[PDB]
Amino acid sequence: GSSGSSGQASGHFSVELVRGYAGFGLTLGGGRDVAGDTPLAVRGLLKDGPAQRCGRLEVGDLVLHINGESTQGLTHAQAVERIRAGGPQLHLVIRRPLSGPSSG
Repeated sequence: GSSGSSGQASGHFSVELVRGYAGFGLTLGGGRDVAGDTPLAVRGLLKDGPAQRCGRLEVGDLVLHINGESTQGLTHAQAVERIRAGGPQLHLVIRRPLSGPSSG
């Protein structure tokens, strides 16, 4: 197709990890479910896992896309799939929300 061109203040970042052992040890909470519509966001981090170690992913992070694919139509089960099928390398688009730092 075409290489394309990206911006600088993209805002969103990608996540690169290496299959540690039988998965990445990353869990997601919420997402688009028939019992409710919620924005996909990391839930639990497999202790001593590739996700927690990296520190790039934390509980609460919001997911906008995955493996360069639009999740606007991918459910909690559809998203995970793309991840596993992604291959030996994981790629997820996470964009931290806009919040203020706690002060005393």
